[PDB]
Amino acid sequence: NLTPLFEELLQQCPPGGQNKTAHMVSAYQLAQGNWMPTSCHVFMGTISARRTKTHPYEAYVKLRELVEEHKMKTPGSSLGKHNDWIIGKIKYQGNLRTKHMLNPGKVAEQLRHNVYNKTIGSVMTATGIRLEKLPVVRAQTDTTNFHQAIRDKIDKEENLQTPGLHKKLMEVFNALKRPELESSYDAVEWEELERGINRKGAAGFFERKNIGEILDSEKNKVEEIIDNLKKGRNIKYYETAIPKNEKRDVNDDWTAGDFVDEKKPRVIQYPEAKTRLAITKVMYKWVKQKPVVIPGYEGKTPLFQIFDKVKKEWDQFQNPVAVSFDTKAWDTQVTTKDLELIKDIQKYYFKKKWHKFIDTLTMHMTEVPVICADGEVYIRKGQRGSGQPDTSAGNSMLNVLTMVYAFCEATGVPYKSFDRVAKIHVCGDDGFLITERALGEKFASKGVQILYEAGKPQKITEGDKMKVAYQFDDIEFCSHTPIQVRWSDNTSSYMPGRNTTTILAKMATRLDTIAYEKAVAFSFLLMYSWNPLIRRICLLVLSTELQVKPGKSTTYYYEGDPISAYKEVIGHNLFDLKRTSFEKLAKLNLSMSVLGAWTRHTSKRLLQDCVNMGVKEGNWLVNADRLVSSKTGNRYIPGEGHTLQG
Repeated sequence: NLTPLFEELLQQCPPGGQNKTAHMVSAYQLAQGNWMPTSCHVFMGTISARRTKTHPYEAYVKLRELVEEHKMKTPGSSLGKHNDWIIGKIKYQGNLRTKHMLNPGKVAEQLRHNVYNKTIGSVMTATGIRLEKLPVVRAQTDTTNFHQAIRDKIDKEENLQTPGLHKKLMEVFNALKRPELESSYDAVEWEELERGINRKGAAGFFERKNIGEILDSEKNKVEEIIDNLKKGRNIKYYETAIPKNEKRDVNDDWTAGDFVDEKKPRVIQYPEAKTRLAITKVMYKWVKQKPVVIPGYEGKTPLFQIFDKVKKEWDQFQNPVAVSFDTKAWDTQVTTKDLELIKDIQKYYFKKKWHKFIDTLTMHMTEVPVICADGEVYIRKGQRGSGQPDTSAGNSMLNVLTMVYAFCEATGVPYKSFDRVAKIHVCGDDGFLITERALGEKFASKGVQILYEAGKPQKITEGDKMKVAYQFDDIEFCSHTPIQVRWSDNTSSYMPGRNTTTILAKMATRLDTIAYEKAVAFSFLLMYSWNPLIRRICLLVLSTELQVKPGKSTTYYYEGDPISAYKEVIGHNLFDLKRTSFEKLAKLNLSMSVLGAWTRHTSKRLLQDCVNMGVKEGNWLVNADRLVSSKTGNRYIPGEGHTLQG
């Protein structure tokens, strides 16, 4: 009966190793009684117990007392010599009130709003969409809640992990390495680096120049950093902490969608622009995954392609299920040992001449001086800073290894046989695996405890089970879920679905012109053309002032005709989309009704606005909508057009 109470307590036990010298009993065996726990060090959900005529609740109280004794003993740490320089910049005593990491004081101070996209937002208002009923997106936070987020999320000790965990994770890696690439990676030239780089990439706290200014004028400074690291010499490594959606919350690289910003931690932590340049120039091939050596890495997969790709795997199983990865605050769960495992993997692929570079950078990353925007300093123990160049590749590989390990240990499948029974997909900490139902359910019921012991605790859920999808379109990935559409050529495919309320909110607002808005409308049309409401808002916006070209600040833009650009990447004309999955559409429209963001008139008013425009003489983008054209009697004839990134 008390099995759920024990299962909960086992998730508070310190991870331990296998104990052959004693009896290792589970939460079920404990709940049976006649089992006296001798220590709280948990291994695969089991602890050492003595056989001694014990009542179940007695065993529970002994285990709990053991956990509290252990917790009431697990200490301040010496600062590394290579971090001493930051103490020299301290001017005032600190007020972060951190409990588990040093707050040595505050350095001297150094020298964004959510506004409507007026055209997009007024098209919505014109149809009776109630903007003020849409959820809040891109919220900022004040200094007081920012420091609280630091105390809540970052101010912690490193996770304890199963003794010998990283040896096993390296064994998993050896089952998926690419030996033809061993010791082959070298730095890239400035020209290749500058091709894929956001020149607006943010300056660190002590920095004035952004990525582009440094590239134009201080390459020697970057090269000095590279040289120091290459020879194993310390650099003045630090990260700057800002609240999400602050002005310096800028992505160095192109992103596949706004989901990347949305999954960011509340606390953005990033190295200096000069230092990100130094890291990226040398480690380019790893941090950019050129080539892709992380199995299932979808970081480069456009969101309008991902679910068609995944459905082909799904169709190959007899009774497939998908098990979601749902780690709590992943970046705060990355340990020093985790980082050293990734370093060893990077040294596998890089030429030996960069091994000291990788050693020294990783050392700097194990104990990081972080300077808040307001000047407060904390010394972070391990973890991931979300603005590190290695965030996507390092987290993705760490996630793949940890999940393969956890799946194999839950199911009995050997590491080298994972690829025979399951397919994995990751984007940083986000992801899932597809496997046959029996294995998936085994993994979902045992994985919670195993993943906790591996230092990647899962979000707390019902009966401590990982989320299982029993039908393809219940998969969740990159904040989206598959939705099927029917094309006029008697085929079906999948698009990235998401709640209509959320899509509207993201489309309607930005953080601090029509050229930008038209790029947004095109970007959203590539993703959400399955959604008749989004589709028609997009077509109206794209109908605005045909003479102004789309801006290039967002995920995608079009050269020439946006309707032809759509066809180029989607594979059909917009006009050939004849049906969207009825059941899934209703699911993703529910919150429009719950929140009152629309009324019984909204869809017809938007249709009628499109028809009014499309019946008029001329070549109107709105007639690319199959139903609109059916009511207007006119079609859109596309010119030439191409989809571009950036």
